[PDB]
Amino acid sequence: MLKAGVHFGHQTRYWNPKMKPFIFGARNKVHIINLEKTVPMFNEALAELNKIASRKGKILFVGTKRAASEAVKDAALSCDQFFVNHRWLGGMLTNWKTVRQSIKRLKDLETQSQDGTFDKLTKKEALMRTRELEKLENSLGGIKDMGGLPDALFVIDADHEHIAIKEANNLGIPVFAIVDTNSDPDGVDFVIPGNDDAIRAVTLYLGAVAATVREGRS
RNA sequence: AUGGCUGUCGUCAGCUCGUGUUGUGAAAUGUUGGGUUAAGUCCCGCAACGAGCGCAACCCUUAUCCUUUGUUGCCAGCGGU
Repeated sequence: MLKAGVHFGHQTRYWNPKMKPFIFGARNKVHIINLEKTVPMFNEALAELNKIASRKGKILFVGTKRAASEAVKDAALSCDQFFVNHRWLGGMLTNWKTVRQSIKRLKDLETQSQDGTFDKLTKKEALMRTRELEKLENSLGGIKDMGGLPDALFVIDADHEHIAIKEANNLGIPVFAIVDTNSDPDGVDFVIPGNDDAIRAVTLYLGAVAATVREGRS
């Protein structure tokens, strides 16, 4: 769907020479991504999603960037999928035997602090007991009811969330990511070259994948 | 040869483990960093996520008030002396 996008480059001072088949050097010292090679690779990753969304699987979206942080949360609860948006805990997939006891710790007191003994200890306990779920809810809020490990994983910037890509390479979770010209397209399975730090571009990329999973649910 | 008990650094703020990761490995990470605290005290950050022993609080005494009780303790207002 070659439309009026914004993704066309992300600096030419350093790049990533493994990102050589997607290069046009503009005279403003700016790399341009060849978009007519993106859309053969963009639609095939969404074609792999209907292979996976028909399995009644769990799609997990990760990307923070401080610009696409809130953009992935509303585009995941637009569907019934899962997200990590504020900060990605190191070892939330490989060490899920311990992180399971943290999302259980959250919903044990999310059960508690809505009805019962949220005010029956002190005020100074309620000064920090409201603080400790508001520490864990913006680290585990999209993942708290998943109850497993995802069978796909969507990254918005590859070298910014390389910790999440590498954990979905130890075990066979197929990660497919919006990579940039400075990112490294080797840990990603279904590489799609695009824009990682533009708002209207990341809503175009994520509005497509949030569309294709709910129409893919037959 | 030891048990039990005790000194000491020193009431010093430290000492570790599980899992995950990194490294061929001894190991490292966590526990470092930016602040803060009497304190590994707390917060923010961060391939770490958690937990344990300490730290703190819980215990006793002292500092204030109230209630109950009024003797062998007490005397403000009352009578005698």
